Amino acid sequence: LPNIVILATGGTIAGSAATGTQTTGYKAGALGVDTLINAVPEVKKLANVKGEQFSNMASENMTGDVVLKLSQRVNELLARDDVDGVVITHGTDTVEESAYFLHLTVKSDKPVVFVAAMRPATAISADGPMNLLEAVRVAGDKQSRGRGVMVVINDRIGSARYITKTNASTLDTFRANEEGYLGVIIGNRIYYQNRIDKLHTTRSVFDVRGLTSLPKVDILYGYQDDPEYLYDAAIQHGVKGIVYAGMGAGSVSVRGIAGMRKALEKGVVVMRSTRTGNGIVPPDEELPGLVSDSLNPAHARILLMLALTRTSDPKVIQEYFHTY
Amino acid sequence: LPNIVILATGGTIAGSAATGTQTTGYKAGALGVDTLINAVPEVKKLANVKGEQFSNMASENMTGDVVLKLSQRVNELLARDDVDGVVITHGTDTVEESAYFLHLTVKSDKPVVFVAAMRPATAISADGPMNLLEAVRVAGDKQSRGRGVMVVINDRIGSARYITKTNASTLDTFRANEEGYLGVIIGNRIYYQNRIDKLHTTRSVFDVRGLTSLPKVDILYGYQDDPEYLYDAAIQHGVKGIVYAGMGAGSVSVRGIAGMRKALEKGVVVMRSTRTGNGIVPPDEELPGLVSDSLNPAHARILLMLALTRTSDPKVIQEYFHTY
Amino acid sequence: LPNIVILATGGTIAGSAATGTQTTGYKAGALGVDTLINAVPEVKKLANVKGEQFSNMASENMTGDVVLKLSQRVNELLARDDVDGVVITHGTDTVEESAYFLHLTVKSDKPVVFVAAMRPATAISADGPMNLLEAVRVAGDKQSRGRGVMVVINDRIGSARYITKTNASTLDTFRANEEGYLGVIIGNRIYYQNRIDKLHTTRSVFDVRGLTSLPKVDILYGYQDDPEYLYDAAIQHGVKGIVYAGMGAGSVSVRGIAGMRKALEKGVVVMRSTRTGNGIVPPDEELPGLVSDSLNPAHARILLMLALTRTSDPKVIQEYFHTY
Amino acid sequence: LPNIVILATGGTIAGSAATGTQTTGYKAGALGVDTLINAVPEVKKLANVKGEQFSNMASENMTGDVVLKLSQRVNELLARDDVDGVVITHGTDTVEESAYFLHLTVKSDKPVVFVAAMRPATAISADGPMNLLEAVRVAGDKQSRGRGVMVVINDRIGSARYITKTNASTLDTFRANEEGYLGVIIGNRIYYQNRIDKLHTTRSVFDVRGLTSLPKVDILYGYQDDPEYLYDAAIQHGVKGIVYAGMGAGSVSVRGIAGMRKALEKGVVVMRSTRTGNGIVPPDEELPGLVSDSLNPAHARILLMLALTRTSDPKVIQEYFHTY
Ligand SMILES: *[C@](*)(CO)CC[C@@H](N)C(=O)O
Ligand SMILES: *[C@](*)(CO)CC[C@@H](N)C(=O)O
Ligand SMILES: *[C@](*)(CO)CC[C@@H](N)C(=O)O
Ligand SMILES: *[C@](*)(CO)CC[C@@H](N)C(=O)O
Repeated sequence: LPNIVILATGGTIAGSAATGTQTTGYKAGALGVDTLINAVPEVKKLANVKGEQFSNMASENMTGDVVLKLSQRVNELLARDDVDGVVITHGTDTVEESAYFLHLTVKSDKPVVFVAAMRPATAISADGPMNLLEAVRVAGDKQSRGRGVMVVINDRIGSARYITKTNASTLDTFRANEEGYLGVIIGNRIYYQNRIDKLHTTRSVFDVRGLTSLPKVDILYGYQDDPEYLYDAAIQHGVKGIVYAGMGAGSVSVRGIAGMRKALEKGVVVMRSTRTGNGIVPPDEELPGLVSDSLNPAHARILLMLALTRTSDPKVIQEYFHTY
Repeated sequence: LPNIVILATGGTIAGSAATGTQTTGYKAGALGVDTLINAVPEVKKLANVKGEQFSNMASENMTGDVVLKLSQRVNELLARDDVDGVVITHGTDTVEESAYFLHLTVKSDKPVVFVAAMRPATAISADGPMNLLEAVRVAGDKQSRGRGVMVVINDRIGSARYITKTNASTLDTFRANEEGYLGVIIGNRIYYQNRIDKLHTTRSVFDVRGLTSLPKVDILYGYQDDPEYLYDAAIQHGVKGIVYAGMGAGSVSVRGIAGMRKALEKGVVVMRSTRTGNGIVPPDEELPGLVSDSLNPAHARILLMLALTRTSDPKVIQEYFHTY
Repeated sequence: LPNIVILATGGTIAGSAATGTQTTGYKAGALGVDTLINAVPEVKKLANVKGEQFSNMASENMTGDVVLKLSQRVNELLARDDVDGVVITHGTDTVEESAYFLHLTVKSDKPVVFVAAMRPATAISADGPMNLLEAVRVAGDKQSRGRGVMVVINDRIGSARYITKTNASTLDTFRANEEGYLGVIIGNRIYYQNRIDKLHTTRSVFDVRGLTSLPKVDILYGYQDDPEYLYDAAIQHGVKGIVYAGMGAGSVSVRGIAGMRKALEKGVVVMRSTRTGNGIVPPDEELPGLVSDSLNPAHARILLMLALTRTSDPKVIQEYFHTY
Repeated sequence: LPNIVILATGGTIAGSAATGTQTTGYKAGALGVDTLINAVPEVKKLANVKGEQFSNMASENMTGDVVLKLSQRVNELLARDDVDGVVITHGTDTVEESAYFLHLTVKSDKPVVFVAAMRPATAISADGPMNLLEAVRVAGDKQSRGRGVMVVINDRIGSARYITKTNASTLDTFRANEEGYLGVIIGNRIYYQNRIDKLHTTRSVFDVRGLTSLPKVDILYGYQDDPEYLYDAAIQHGVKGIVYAGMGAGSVSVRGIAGMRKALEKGVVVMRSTRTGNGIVPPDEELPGLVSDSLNPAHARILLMLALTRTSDPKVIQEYFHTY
């Protein structure tokens, strides 16, 4: 059997409430990794599992500095011969951020599978148990190698680069509308459909094993009457980059343009993404800053932070966004 | 033959570029309303149309005070016996904000149909001509009455309360994933599917007659390491409300909570929405602020601004969000 | 507390397997209604529940004659002053067929809610318990009256006229891509989004209470090289109607046309639907047969069968398809 | 510039109607290939194009014997030094069938791009011009090689193995809900997202050179009261295979089982697919026949016919279905 380590960080999958009917407002990251493993003994037939408690928090509190530590730990684990893959339990809210970060920084082809749950472990029809079993099956399957970081939940396997939480409260919230899933798990069998056509893991130039923190990047929303003062505030607090969750295709109002101009003059890298949820923000030389390709705001921030650890050259950063 | 006024405000539907191959980075709000009408003469066979140039700008620059005037003009036009419906051409980027605003403030059952286009009028296979023809057909059909404000594009009829631009650059970008479309237009025939189960138009309490400004409301994004200083900034600039495009179901980091607590202490109304794109943000007494129901950040801001013209009572505002 | 009758017919929601990992190939309709009720005792705090075992079969074996009896029993139940609503457990495979049948034949505004499950009751993370709890909540809410027959599963409420099983094996399989959901259930709260703009239940002319059998209607698929002989066979076996799951918008090959013409010559009513899964099959005077509006093949067969109990007039049947 | 052959077969992209408002009921395959090219002269700036009129028919009439000649003609063309890629204009109704056939029989890495249109060439806002332009761009791009056969339309690049017409009449009808698009075309630029993880083209064992016909395979629908006699009919007409567009995960009624048992006894290969539209039909020893993996009925018929040109062994055919 494959040797899989289950690195727990918290989340609803490890969440609990007083009643089985409470599916909201519960406490995330309240249960220990062994408790999750013990709740689904069946996993032992899929692999030799070892639980490790990295953290136990609600993912809304996951921070870059900690995600960095998470990446370094997974790298140490995957470096071992006695480890065939890693399953990371994480909160659903920012799992797309943590997953994409590792997608870009893990220097190994061994499976790295993030797993989450939309209902707490104590809930009626809790999804966590099955999601966990599926994540371990994916992590231990030899066919799962070299596919980049994955997010497993609700019978689906999504690429960290495309998958995103699209719904605030549904079990089937994780989807990649335009890119689909890398594969699915039905009847205890994995069906691989796609291989992402982007750079990742072993072919990524991003290495952070020698860092303890990342460049500061904030996200500003785009909407009617969007204020210039928010750009002022960001610049003033030392951001190194600003990701714009823009209206439509990263379109900018006169006030947004004024703010971006100020940011650029201060050496801040401006990256134009979109608030819409899907699609391409195309290049436009008549607008300030760079464009995020198909990266949504949350994903764009992660890549920009990592990009900033290697260069401040706009052209190099722009190419990164079209290839990662 | 129905009397339809086509009120123009700008957008890509009135956009142009030097070549038929340029579908991005073009000039929005470039063409006059009569140019659009004459480009699709067939609308004249469907109704007695009258073009009126309200404005001609890119929708990223559309502002609340201008939308306020737009709503007042439409209410005025619909009060006339010689006007059966109004079609409003608008840029795609913020049409959902302007459409929802009128959805709440136009006191008439006569059809108010926003229309737009994802490709400029000069582009190969431009969608504007057919979108406009369909919009006029919907506005002039008597079966279209009392349905709330609609947004017509790509053969679909979406409610202003549900429809949103989901893709940065595709023709089929406008969708209401969980709510579907009010109707579709195929083979020159309208197929009505649903009636929205929410308050609007003639049953709305949002009277804006005579107003010349709206309460200031800004939107702050939720993500890993989101900064508390953004809340400080908004508060310092006298916002009356803050809409939070939060992680998951409006989940808040320790920094976001600190920021929200300061806002609430200063009398700012905090509305928790989601950055995910769809779904319900459920009540949670353990978290600060109100919840946006299924309203996304953009729609949430519009409703909060209108709510604030009538009350500052959180309970009344919250009920508005569950009924409008 | 409302009085809710839970009418069981079978399905995976009442399915069993030897192991908790067995999610496919299990036995449907193995557990009794009372076993389902005691399994999720929480339903007892939402309503005064009473179980009734109408049947216990895999829905792939549900038949028109049995659905007729189901509709008749439901009408009987709802006529009682001591019954406020009914929840019907049914297999997922043909639930859209049984649901739409009752949608057209139940002469009452009291809630009729079909409920199902994609995972057997014995599977880990089985969805049945929560689906049933939600179905009862919907059935007993006064706001649920007069919305037509609904299908509740995976936190969603779908109209029997639009909802369909879109995926062979996923929990989120039931969707109405173009029409959306009537509502959703999150955090033990119901959020009603739409009201179907079609005739049903109390406003339907399809009363079948005095019937024991229904007109035979078969469905023939459209594809490259589709054979004429399938039509000859249907005709020879006395079909009164043929529903065509056609290529595109009910397009027909030279062979299909010959088959349809032979059928029409022999007194059979031909209804052209689509194999695509969604959308409108528009009127076309250059093609034989009627068109199914937005009804997919499964739904079209149900409406055609019922239509044939009242008329053989093509003009009348066609209007039914545009209004029901 | 690259040398691209535009091989025309007909379809709505070559359709014509007497007015610009008629988007349905038009005549498909009415315009010649050179006419389409002269309508979008911009293609000549993307490549040196040469039109070839293979046929001019509505795709509902495309037959296996003709598709064989199409595959053989394309193999012939791609073997040439002077042909960098081929764009094939085809009707939308069965393009998924023709495309998947070539996907399995064209032994070249050069781009094979099927293109189509949902609105006739004479229609207002016709999509054909842009679709063709995008198809030529994809066919001539070096980055497009070795991706399997593609279907380009509405700014999307879909794999022949996953793409399907999901809506009877919309412009955005072609989608692969669970698998996404291989890539998208926005702002005259191609954005490749995925590479399908299946066997195709150069790695296919399906040699069809020399064949003038294919084994007969028919499709039968699954629904309540499905008749056993259609199986009898298929058997009587000597079908070599039967694809079952089944209820749910290829579930079978008692009548369907009886019919399948008869077919199997007669040496007919039975393949269980699904009518739902998406998903995996998992293996089940308790049921007759093979399972179609994620292939829908139309795709399954194509693969089964080709599978039968190699063997009748069920085990081998089942493996073809899990790998192609
Ligand atoms: C429970 C559903 O995921 C809530 C968990 C969320 N706050 C998190 O990101 O941990
Ligand atoms: C063209 C497609 O909508 C871009 C127009 C947009 N900037 C606007 O909102 O006007
Ligand atoms: C289990 C998922 O619904 C299979 C049930 C199906 N055969 C039925 O319709 O009963
Ligand atoms: C026009 C839209 O595709 C109709 C074409 C269709 N009948 C075909 O397959 O050719």
